[PDB]
Amino acid sequence: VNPTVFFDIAVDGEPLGRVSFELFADKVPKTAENFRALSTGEKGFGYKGSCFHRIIPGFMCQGGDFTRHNGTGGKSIYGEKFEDENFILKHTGPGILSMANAGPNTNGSQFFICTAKTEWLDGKHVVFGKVKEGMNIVEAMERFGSRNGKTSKKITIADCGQLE
Repeated sequence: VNPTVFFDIAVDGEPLGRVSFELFADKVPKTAENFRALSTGEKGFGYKGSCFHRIIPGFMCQGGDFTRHNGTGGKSIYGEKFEDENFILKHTGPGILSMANAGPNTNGSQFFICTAKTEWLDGKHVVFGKVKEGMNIVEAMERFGSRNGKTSKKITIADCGQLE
């Protein structure tokens, strides 16, 4: 019953592969719904064509800034920002999907995919999904990051949507 969404990832425009995520609507429905809708584009804006602007190997891949492409933009389907829904779920390891933010109750559209356990983020970032399929594609993306997060090739969501 939890929704599944996919990203088709490209590297300098070349198709890399597909990542699919289970969104934990059963535990964080509001946060899951934002990501789901941004992935289908059904509100007239969303993730299709956007980039992963900050990738730090051994840490995470961050994306979702579909307005400014650099970590300074993005918006939710509820308004520019929405609240931290809950912190039930923890950053337990690679594959965890969690909201980026700039303070309490500042969720927009930016998110990160963990490539390591990031327990120090527990209670600060809302975990709302996990990679279901294509963690290998996330690992391939990760290799284009760097210590300071700048990517050496352009990592984009060439297509995205809902499966099932």
